[PDB]
Amino acid sequence: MQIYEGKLTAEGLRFGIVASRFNHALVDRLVEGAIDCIVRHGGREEDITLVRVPGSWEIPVAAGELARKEDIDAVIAIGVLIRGATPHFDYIASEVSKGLANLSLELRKPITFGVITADTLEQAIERAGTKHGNKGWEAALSAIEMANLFKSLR
Amino acid sequence: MQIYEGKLTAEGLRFGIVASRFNHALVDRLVEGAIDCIVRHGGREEDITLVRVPGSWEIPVAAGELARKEDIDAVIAIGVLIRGATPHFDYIASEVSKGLANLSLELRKPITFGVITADTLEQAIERAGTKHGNKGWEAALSAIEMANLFKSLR
Amino acid sequence: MQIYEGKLTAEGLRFGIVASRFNHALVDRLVEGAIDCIVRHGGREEDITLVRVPGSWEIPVAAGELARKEDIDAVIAIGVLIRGATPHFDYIASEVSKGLANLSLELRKPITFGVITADTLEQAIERAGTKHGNKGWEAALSAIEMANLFKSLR
Amino acid sequence: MQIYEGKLTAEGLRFGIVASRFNHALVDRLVEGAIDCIVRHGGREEDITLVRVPGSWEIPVAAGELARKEDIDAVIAIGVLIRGATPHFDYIASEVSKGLANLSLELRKPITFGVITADTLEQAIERAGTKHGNKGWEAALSAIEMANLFKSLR
Amino acid sequence: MQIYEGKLTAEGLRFGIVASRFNHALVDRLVEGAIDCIVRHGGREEDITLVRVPGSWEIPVAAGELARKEDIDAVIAIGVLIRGATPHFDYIASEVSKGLANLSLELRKPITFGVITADTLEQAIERAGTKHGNKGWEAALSAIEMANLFKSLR
Amino acid sequence: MQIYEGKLTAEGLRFGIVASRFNHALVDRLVEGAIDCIVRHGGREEDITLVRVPGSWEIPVAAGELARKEDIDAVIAIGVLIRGATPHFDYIASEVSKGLANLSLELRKPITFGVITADTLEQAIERAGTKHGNKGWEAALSAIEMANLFKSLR
Amino acid sequence: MQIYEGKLTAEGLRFGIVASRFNHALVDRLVEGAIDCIVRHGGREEDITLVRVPGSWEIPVAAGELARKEDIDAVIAIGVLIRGATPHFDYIASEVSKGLANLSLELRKPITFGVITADTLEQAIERAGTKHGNKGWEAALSAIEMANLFKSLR
Ligand SMILES: O=c1[nH]c(NC[C@H](O)[C@H](O)[C@H](O)CO)c(CCCCCP(=O)(O)O)c(=O)[nH]1
Ligand SMILES: O=c1[nH]c(NC[C@H](O)[C@H](O)[C@H](O)CO)c(CCCCCP(=O)(O)O)c(=O)[nH]1
Ligand SMILES: O=c1[nH]c(NC[C@H](O)[C@H](O)[C@H](O)CO)c(CCCCCP(=O)(O)O)c(=O)[nH]1
Ligand SMILES: O=c1[nH]c(NC[C@H](O)[C@H](O)[C@H](O)CO)c(CCCCCP(=O)(O)O)c(=O)[nH]1
Ligand SMILES: O=c1[nH]c(NC[C@H](O)[C@H](O)[C@H](O)CO)c(CCCCCP(=O)(O)O)c(=O)[nH]1
Ligand SMILES: O=c1[nH]c(NC[C@H](O)[C@H](O)[C@H](O)CO)c(CCCCCP(=O)(O)O)c(=O)[nH]1
Ligand SMILES: O=c1[nH]c(NC[C@H](O)[C@H](O)[C@H](O)CO)c(CCCCCP(=O)(O)O)c(=O)[nH]1
Repeated sequence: MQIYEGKLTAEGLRFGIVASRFNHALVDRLVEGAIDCIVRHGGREEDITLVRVPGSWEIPVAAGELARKEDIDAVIAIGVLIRGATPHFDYIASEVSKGLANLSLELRKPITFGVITADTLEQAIERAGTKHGNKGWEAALSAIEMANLFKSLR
Repeated sequence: MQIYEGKLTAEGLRFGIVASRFNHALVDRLVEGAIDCIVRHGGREEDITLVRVPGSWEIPVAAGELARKEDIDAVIAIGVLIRGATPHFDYIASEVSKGLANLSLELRKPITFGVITADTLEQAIERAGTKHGNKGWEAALSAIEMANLFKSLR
Repeated sequence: MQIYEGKLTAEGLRFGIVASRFNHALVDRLVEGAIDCIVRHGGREEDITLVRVPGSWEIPVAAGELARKEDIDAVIAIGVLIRGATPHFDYIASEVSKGLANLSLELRKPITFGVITADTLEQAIERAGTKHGNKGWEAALSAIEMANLFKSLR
Repeated sequence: MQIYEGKLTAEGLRFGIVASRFNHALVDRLVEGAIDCIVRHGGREEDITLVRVPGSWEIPVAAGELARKEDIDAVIAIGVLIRGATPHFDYIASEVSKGLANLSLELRKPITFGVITADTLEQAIERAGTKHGNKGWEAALSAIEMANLFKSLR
Repeated sequence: MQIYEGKLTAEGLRFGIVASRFNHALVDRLVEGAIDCIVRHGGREEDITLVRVPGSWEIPVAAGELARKEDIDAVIAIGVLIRGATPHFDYIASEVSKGLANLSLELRKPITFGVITADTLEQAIERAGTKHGNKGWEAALSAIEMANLFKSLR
Repeated sequence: MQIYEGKLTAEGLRFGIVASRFNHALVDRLVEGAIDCIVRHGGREEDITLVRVPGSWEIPVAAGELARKEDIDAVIAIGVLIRGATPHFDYIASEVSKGLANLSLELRKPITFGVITADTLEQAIERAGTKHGNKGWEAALSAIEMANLFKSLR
Repeated sequence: MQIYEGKLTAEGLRFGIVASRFNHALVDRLVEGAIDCIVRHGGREEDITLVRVPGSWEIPVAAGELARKEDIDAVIAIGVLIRGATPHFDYIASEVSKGLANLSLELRKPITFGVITADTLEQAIERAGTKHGNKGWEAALSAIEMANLFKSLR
């Protein structure tokens, strides 16, 4: 059987992070986690490119530019959506996830999902460096694995 | 670390606004907010191109034409959807959001979302220049930031 | 500020109407409304091309052919979906709306939405020339505006 | 006014049917209905190409191959989805309907929807040759009409 | 009609920020927002003077010193009050707001209110960079506008 | 950015404490806390001036005299108000807090708030050296910080 | 400030794993996770020493022997305790945790805790490679970090 997998040492890997500003008190923790995951897995912080955008809505178009860079091995999308009184959350969450996934397939490059899509503030806090971990760390770790995998698969 | 971000001074930026007429008593307030945001951030009103369409349904096709203009730095989509008795709201809201996001990725240009998708009239009024702010102002401000960001990112 | 808008006089405009036969007792009223709107706004009935198809499912593929005609300025999609006992309604309504919107963006031509998506028969009757107006008339009026707009925007 | 429509005599028409095997005790009735509809409307059974696949999930990829045949005038998609305990039904139903609709627009050829998407076994039986008719017959009849229409429209 | 208003570009403006330490985990987010608002609107971080004090109670006396500086164009008061079991919250909230407003009128200089006065922890988190935005950003933006306005009004 | 802050070593600082006698069994604990805080932070007890007055009502007029002393760096107001059966508590609490805050702004000198304003006896005990700490210690610590801050700010 | 931390690359590190057999269907998944974590972080599987014991009760005495090996950098304790009808769970859980912690302090070597202590079977399954992750992976990852840290700290 042929087996392909990615290891988790990030030496020489170069990452793009696209992080929105809406709910920044939480997003900022996700960004801390993603960078820490990269660095302590052997990646250099100098090999990270961070792009900030207003909201989750704007993440895909920026990610599309980062993912097209030949010297970016994977992109990590970071944002925090918390449902309000209207259906607005649904439409933004739907479009951010679809855009990112579509870009990954079109550009044949990993784009990992570190966007929290929570019903409540409490759920968002839980997933941004408290009791349920840090979604930025998770998405960074995934990006490390996928970039490594792609060294032999792509 | 490389860091890219957009500032919020709008000097020299050129914007497209696509605004629907359904629910115009509210849309009109969103349009006032978007223009004011642009102007008081240093953008010239002369550098704004405003396109009117019948409903949110028609916003994407018009935005597609504006976004293709080489001298438009970003497009701001403005509309007001308020749920009625049928599922019709769902299908229009889904298509307007998908079209705009798809156009942004295909044309590699920011298109911001200033379309209210409310369950009730009250929710719509709240978001059109009353207690929950002005969604047109928010989407304009996002467009200013994204246009600036794109000056170095794109 | 540059301002683009469509007027509502239909002189010289040429329209495609795609109308399904499922629920024809109601669709037929929508078709009457769309034609009347066009004619009494100055459009010639001879400049209308009417295409009939079995159900809403089939509307997109036919509209795709009409919208590709160089001598059609806009297409008006007309149909009546009424929810039954199963989720079938959801999947047809989703695909008809997505197809029409996608075609409009791909062909860069207005395609307006005059498809009723009702939960009940009563809701459908209300929107087909009774208490809530005539969705065909509404979609025709939108098509007139968009075709006019596109004379300067496209 | 120019009027295009398809008649229902199937003489000389050639059809592709893609039929899944999941829930075959019902699918098989849909297949009987579709063939009967074609034959008794004047089509030759020899002009029917039947493709079998495992489940509704696999219907689109096979239909995509049939629809690309120059000597197939329309494709009829036949399957039976019945909701179980999980959301799995939703994702398969969503993808089968979207794939078929997308293929029809991309290949500019009619692909009709004879896939039952039922909440219960009873609903499925009702629509597979019992009290609510036969969805295969319905989709075949639609295909006849669309193929005829396309002789002048396409 | 004579019309006076402030624009939102902060070039050359100099701001005083007085920030308390009680509830610092939240205040610190407010401070981040206020600085970011200033900087990305064109203000220089070097033109910001930040004064820290123990609690909201102490904000006025420090703001009084900052507002008296000839080279400070506006002061931004930042703090977080969260109601406890006693009426203590009421008396501190009343005195901080009255002191700041009184100082502004006496010194004829803008002092903006970025003090959260919440009944619950949750409300405070909402307003400190999560779902209800960032009160520091809001008060900074107000200070930019008022300083600009005062260039012609004062 | 210019940053001003006060450290917490109290060497050379001179404090005024104004302490009321109503509820003295609790006030006395607040006074013990304030003195201890000052001394163990390096302040000399000889540099403390303690003024006693009958009730919280009388605290402001005495504090006004202490705050005017050139050799007093900050004043600490200490008292215990516990609500009784009438609104009397409200009027005394309102006037003590307003007087102290007003004096601080008028004399441009820190006056910290160590007056408990409790609804119940239990709440008062909690805040006077039991489970919720010692409000005198808190107000003393604030005074240390403010006096230090004022060495560079004033 | 001096800062010590461990990175997460496991190159050259040597680990002891002590895994009990009670509830092995779950323990076995924890063991898979711990090994995978080690290997894909750069550790060699050959550098892992696995010791099996009957139950969680016996884990400490075996870990005590592994931790005393000069060529073991850290020990990972793996087990699954699920509460039954009696207090027995409490006493075993108390002694396993105390023994491991005591051994770590006495031998001045990291011993990480990958023992599930669940009230229900469901909770145990959740934490053994399903919805709440894999406690073996978590404890392995901790051991990598601690072993690295101890290269400079110990
Ligand atoms: O990342 C985000 N963004 C966001 N809205 C802003 C949006 O992403 C765009 O920036 C904006 O629409 C302009 O394009 C929000 C708010 C979504 C919830 C709206 C609450 P409501 O339904 O009560 O109006 C979020 O939680 N996370
Ligand atoms: O921007 C819009 N548009 C709109 N409908 C018009 C639509 O966008 C098109 O213009 C029309 O369908 C013609 O294409 C509506 C109404 C949607 C709710 C319908 C109520 P109902 O479900 O009770 O029929 C809106 O709220 N905001
Ligand atoms: O325009 C339409 N079409 C339609 N079904 C036919 C469909 O559009 C296709 O023609 C058919 O599937 C063949 O392709 C229907 C019926 C949809 C509701 C089905 C009820 P059920 O869920 O009880 O089975 C409609 O209301 N409006
Ligand atoms: O045509 C189909 N297919 C199908 N599942 C099989 C699927 O289509 C694929 O063949 C399979 O997933 C392999 O690709 C099913 C079962 C769907 C409902 C699943 C029940 P559950 O949610 O209880 O698991 C169906 O009803 N009709
Ligand atoms: O900015 C602040 N300050 C503050 N108290 C400290 C106060 O501002 C002074 O620093 C102190 O009184 C010394 O002067 C608090 C606590 C207020 C609520 C008290 C709870 P309680 O009523 O249960 O005692 C706050 O939330 N935010
Ligand atoms: O510091 C104080 N002072 C005080 N009352 C005395 C007041 O401050 C003056 O000393 C007095 O009014 C004379 O000027 C009180 C009592 C206030 C509550 C009154 C209870 P009642 O409403 O039941 O009459 C206190 O709790 N703490
Ligand atoms: O790792 C373990 N071990 C274990 N019991 C065995 C024990 O660890 C020793 O091996 C045994 O006592 C012999 O020393 C158990 C069972 C504990 C719950 C007992 C159920 P009861 O209270 O219903 O009797 C476990 O869940 N996980």
